Amino acid sequence: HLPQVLADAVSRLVLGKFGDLTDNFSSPHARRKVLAGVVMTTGTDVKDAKVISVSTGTKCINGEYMSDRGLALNDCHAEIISRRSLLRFLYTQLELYLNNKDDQKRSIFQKSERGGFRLKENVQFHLYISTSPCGDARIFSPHEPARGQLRTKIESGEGTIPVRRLLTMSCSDKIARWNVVGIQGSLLSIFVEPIYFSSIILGSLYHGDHLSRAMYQRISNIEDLPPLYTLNKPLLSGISNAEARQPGKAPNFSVNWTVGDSAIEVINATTGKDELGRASRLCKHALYCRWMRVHGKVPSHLLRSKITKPNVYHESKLAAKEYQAAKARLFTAFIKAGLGAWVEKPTEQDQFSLT
Amino acid sequence: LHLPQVLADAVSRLVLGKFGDLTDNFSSPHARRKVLAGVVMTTGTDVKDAKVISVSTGTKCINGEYMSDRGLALNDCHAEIISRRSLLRFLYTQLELYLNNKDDQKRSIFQKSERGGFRLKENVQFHLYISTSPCGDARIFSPHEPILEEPADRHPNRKARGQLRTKIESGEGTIPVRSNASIQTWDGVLQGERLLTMSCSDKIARWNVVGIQGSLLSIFVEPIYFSSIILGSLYHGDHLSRAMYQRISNIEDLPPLYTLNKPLLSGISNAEARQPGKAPNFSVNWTVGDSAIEVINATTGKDELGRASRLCKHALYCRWMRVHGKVPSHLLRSKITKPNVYHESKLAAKEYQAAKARLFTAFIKAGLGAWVEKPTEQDQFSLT
RNA sequence: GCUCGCGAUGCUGAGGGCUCUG
RNA sequence: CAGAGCCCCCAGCAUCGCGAGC
Ligand SMILES: O=P(O)(O)O[C@H]1[C@H](OP(=O)(O)O)[C@H](OP(=O)(O)O)[C@H](OP(=O)(O)O)[C@@H](OP(=O)(O)O)[C@H]1OP(=O)(O)O
Ligand SMILES: O=P(O)(O)O[C@H]1[C@H](OP(=O)(O)O)[C@H](OP(=O)(O)O)[C@H](OP(=O)(O)O)[C@@H](OP(=O)(O)O)[C@H]1OP(=O)(O)O
Ligand SMILES: [Zn+2]
Ligand SMILES: [Zn+2]
Repeated sequence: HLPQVLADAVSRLVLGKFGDLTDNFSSPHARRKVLAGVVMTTGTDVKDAKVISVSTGTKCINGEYMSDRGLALNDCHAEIISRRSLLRFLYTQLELYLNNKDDQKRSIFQKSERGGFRLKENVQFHLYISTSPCGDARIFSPHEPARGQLRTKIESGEGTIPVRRLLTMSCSDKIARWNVVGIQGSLLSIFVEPIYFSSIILGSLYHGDHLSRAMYQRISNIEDLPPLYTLNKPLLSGISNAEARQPGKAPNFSVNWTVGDSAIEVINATTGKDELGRASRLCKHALYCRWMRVHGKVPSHLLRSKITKPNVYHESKLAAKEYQAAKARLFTAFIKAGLGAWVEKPTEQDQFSLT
Repeated sequence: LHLPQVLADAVSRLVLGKFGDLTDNFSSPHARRKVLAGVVMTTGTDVKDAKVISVSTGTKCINGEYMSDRGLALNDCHAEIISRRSLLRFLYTQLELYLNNKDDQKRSIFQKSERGGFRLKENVQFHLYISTSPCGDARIFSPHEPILEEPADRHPNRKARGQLRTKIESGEGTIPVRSNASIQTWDGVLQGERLLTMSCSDKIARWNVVGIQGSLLSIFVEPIYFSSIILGSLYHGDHLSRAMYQRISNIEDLPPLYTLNKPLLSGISNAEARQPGKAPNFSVNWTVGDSAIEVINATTGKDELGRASRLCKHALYCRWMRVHGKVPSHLLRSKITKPNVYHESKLAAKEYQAAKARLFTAFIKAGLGAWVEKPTEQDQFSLT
């Protein structure tokens, strides 16, 4: 209960954890334009909240530097990187369940009636972003009392343009996408049921009408979702002491951290790789490694989708047929509302193996 | 009035004088300025025939946060920019005047044109005053009073010469356009990308091609040009001639009536003095017929109380719609139909849009950069 | 004459603090 | 709430020198 107290706690917890990871904000990698994070709650408590993930970044990869081997991060906007960090947590929580019977009590996952795994009662995830996400949620005049267009991130800069190959969808559109197909992605949907954010908390440029349109209301025309998939309508809130616009140059790097990690990981938004040119623990390849390790531990009869001898990344995603159908329904709802066609990257980029 | 320097001195004197009348002989708190500008209309040979159309002050552009998706905010409060917008109100009033009755046709500056719609009566000219050199190419390389002992520009073949330049939010310095960076966005500017505004040197060059009336008025009237640009200080003839026209002498394939205008360029006999103190945050505007100046917070693009200027895009669109309803179809210079959306209505000025296109290509072909526009969302509004 | 890098001295819209004032 | 005076601080130009390329 009390939306504004939750909002404040989530905002305070994520900022607090960012401090600890940056020598109380004094490290050069505390330099950020947008801060994001995910907080998990367990029961209608107060302070039984855990920061799951902490991220920064405002920039995307140049085309020259795109990987056809899953070694490069395509999108380093804080909120996108915070989701990917949550995927690392969810793989860890599946290994916790699977590695020892006595650890099943400590995992957020339990066996589901319907097959594979689902969350335990009252396990919720909350998204913090220090500003409203790029795209439709940020197309207004904050000093003033055709909308819902899908938008793409512009090659160089930090903002978006409407649509009608090398192009990334806005954060406003990706969170709307997460409010249909879940936050967990295609590959995790093979082990676990759809997972939604209960709350989206903004640290600035909060606006109830614009954010609700961006996040779900523009696609309430959505049709015939498979079972467990809903149009999720999370709690939307700003925070009590909002953050001021700081006009200037925006940093070139993106920070990420997941609960359990000893240190932040610093990526170059331009290359999608860390400062020494190695692959992130968040890239397609690294998440596919986590997924493959869990696929090795889960008996065939316990999968929510059939998939034996997984090799190519793209094939393994196509096996999540509930998810691919809810994605189709999503792509249709935007078209029929007159809001544009989702830009998908050419699926040679996902044609790689762990060979 | 026929001698370049007398006209130049009269234009300066009239704008100073009018600004004085409006600020209780410079006593009032809104007399405080760093840069003054104005438009004077001559309707013939004698000083009697000189009328001040507009007066403005200001040195500042809007803060990114305060951009209005309804066109209720002034984006650029550089004096010379505000003085042109004040002229636009005069031109709308003068069109409504012609249309009012047959008596009034005689007292309008406009007559029906042989080629459709309206044009100026013979010998109606406009003259722009700025108390200093316009920011960008006319100013950046020598923003100080000229000195006899200083021998003009020693390095006129430098790449930096003639370049399109932007004012940059929170940054001093008028900065070239670069090819690596691209398109400004609404969402980018709100979260803190610095808002870029094209320099006044670049905007007056534009006016010497597409005219001063803008896209909307071009649907009713033929292109209007400044006959003179007069600087009350920091006059440097070689930088100003380059900035105002000579750098895009390469421009081609202009629509009919559009041309590369080469206005008289001049300083004055007794240069204006450096205005003392900190640059005020407000911009003043006045058009002939107004009872008083309007004061705008240039940081917000609105007045002290948050109300829109008589000069904001919404007020100009409102003026255009009112005239649009009194001009019969057969007097339109353009028959192209567009939705009553600010952006869309400007696209009915097909010839103006083609002249803008030629302008942009000429800056690019000359190696002087690509023009930087506001985010496309700015002008996506309607009346109410 | 231009371009690039280095050095030097200068030039030209923000943020912060102190003081006074309305 | 606003304004001013003073200090502090934050991407282009000028001038001169050094090196190189054209
Ligand atoms: O975190 P993101 O940057 O938003 O990454 C997503 C994510 O890809 P990965 O999990 O492999 O990195 C989507 O994967 P799933 O929803 O299938 O789990 C995928 O979408 P599809 O593979 O379903 O097509 C793709 O998006 P897209 O192909 O639509 O461009 C991509 O987004 P980016 O390409 O923008 O990184
Ligand atoms: O130079 P300003 O007086 O500030 O105004 C101009 C003017 O816009 P408005 O009359 O609506 O304010 C131009 O419009 P036109 O009259 O030439 O049609 C427009 O250019 P576009 O029409 O191409 O939209 C735009 O310039 P831009 O979009 O290049 O930024 C803008 O300049 P500002 O944005 O700086 O105010
Ligand atoms: Zn984003
Ligand atoms: Zn200017």
